[PDB]
Amino acid sequence: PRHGRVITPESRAVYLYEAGRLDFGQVNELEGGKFFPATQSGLRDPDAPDDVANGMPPRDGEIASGGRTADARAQLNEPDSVAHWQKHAVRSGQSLQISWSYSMPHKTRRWTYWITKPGWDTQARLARAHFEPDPLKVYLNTYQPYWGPDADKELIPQGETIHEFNLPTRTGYHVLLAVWDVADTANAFYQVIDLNFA
Repeated sequence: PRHGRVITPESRAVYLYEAGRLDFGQVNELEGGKFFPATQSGLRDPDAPDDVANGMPPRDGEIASGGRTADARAQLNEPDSVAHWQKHAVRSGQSLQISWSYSMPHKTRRWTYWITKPGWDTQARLARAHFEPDPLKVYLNTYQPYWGPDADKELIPQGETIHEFNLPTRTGYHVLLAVWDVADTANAFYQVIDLNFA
């Protein structure tokens, strides 16, 4: 089993796990096509030409479950109007440390962090139109090709991945979408994090 999630601040799925509403596998398998916000499969990686081409990224309204809708992971896609997601109290400019944990981590091309626009329709199901077209932060692994002799050390996390950046200027409810792109598969892991800005 190949697993990844954002453990802190607790992702939406982690909070559902703590409430007994998702099991451990489910929280760690929000896996769909990489290269959000693209809406098509078969794209090559813009930085790494030998990387495996993407599968179909999650459609609008299925972003929070990573395109997973056959089981209780579907809960994740409910709008805040209905789910009243638990939201982390945050402030504009605040330094935020993100921690990923894993089981049997994949060879990784990048982690990307996307942020909702000021004025997004906060009561809707999540859609590409809600997110800033430019990522808040990207961490790109440069080692290529993914089958090169030093690939395991250069591309595979050996423990929790810890990222830190400053949140931008916002008020009210916002979503930070954290995405982990796998170099040698079609897929990425999708971890929505719910925020409440002073």
